[PDB]
Amino acid sequence: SHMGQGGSNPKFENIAEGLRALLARSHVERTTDEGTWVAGVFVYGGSKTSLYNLRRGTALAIPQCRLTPLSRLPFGMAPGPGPQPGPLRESIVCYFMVFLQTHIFAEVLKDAIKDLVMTKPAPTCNIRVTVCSFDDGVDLP
Amino acid sequence: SNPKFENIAEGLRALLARSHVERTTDEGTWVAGVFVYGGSKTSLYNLRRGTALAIPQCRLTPLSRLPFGMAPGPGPQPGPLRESIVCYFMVFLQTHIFAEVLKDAIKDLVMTKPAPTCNIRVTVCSFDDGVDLP
Ligand SMILES: O=C(O)c1cccc(C#Cc2ccccc2)c1-n1cccc1
Repeated sequence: SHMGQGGSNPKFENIAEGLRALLARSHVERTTDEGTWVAGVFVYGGSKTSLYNLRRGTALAIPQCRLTPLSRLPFGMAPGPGPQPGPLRESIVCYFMVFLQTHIFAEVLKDAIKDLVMTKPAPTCNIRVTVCSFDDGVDLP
Repeated sequence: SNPKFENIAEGLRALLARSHVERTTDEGTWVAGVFVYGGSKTSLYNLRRGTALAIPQCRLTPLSRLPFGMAPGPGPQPGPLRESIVCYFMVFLQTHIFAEVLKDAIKDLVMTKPAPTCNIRVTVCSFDDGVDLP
């Protein structure tokens, strides 16, 4: 496998290679004729830097997907203090979303991310992922 | 002190008044939501502020940006990270049944206004395993 100068690669490149290896196990549909964005993977936690690396590596590994920027999650029960109404207050936990054209590929990618981060030290192993579904799709521009 | 956000909240409340479905569960888990996008950045912001006031039981992301979809023609397709000028936010909810009601209310609310407000789009979404908001 390719090795960068001095015997190392950037974290996002190694993520891409790990994802490629896991995804090669699954020959599931990634696109449809209609090309609608009906499924997704919602990825959060860890730390901002770990999600940054994961997001960059996901894009490198999967041309068939589309990604949001990194953003932040609100709180669950009992939000922290702030001048805005509770529903708007931002935690320090970050997230990003992956949009996909098939529900099965979302499942495969969710499982790949879970398997990959379990091999990394904290905080990367604390990244969480769930598949999501969009009833009417998302009409990406 | 914020008449614009309060007016949006009042309009949403009037539409939501027609339903009495449960907005919370004993489990308390964030399993459904609405994904709101388009319009303009400012119109989405204003809706987000009004939603927070009308629905204390929801949680909201900040505004963010959508990537591009498919490009017509033989290529090139956009890279997965490319960002468009179209914004979105997510509403997290404890029940799918109320997600459906909120989707209908947002659609009915924004169609009463001129562009760009009326170009706001909304779809129900679901999270297979929930989202463990902190
Ligand atoms: O600021 C925006 O663009 C905007 C975004 C979303 C919703 C509204 C509204 C409304 C509404 C409020 C009361 C009754 C009927 C409709 C909105 N808005 C408010 C004034 C002009 C536009």
